[PDB]
Amino acid sequence: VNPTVFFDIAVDGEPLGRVSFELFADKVPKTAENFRALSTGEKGFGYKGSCFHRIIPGFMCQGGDFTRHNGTGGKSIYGEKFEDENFILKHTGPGILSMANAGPNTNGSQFFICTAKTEWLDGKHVVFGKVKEGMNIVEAMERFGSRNGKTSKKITIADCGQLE
Repeated sequence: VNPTVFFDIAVDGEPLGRVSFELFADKVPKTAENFRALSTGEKGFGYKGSCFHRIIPGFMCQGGDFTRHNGTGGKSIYGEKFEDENFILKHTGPGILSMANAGPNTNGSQFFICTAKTEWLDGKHVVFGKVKEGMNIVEAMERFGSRNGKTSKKITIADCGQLE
């Protein structure tokens, strides 16, 4: 019942591979629906063509700023930043999908993929999904990050949508 979405990732325009995610709509339905909709584009805006702008090896890949492409933008499907739905799910290791924010109850469209266990984020970021296939593609993306998060090649979401 939980939706599955895919990203097709490119590096300086050259295809790299596909990552798929299970979205935990059973436990965080508003946050999963926001990500699902942005991935299909069905509201007229979303993740297709956006970049991963902040990559820190051993930590996480962050993306979803499809408005300003640098971490200062993005918007939810709700016409406003929305609340932290709950913190039932924890940051337990690589592959966790979690919302980036600007403090309590400021969720928009930016998200990150953990590449390690990041327990210090528990209770601060809403976990809402996990990598299902293609963790190796996230690992390949990680290698184009750096200590301060700057990417050495442009990492894009060349296509995205809903699977199954």
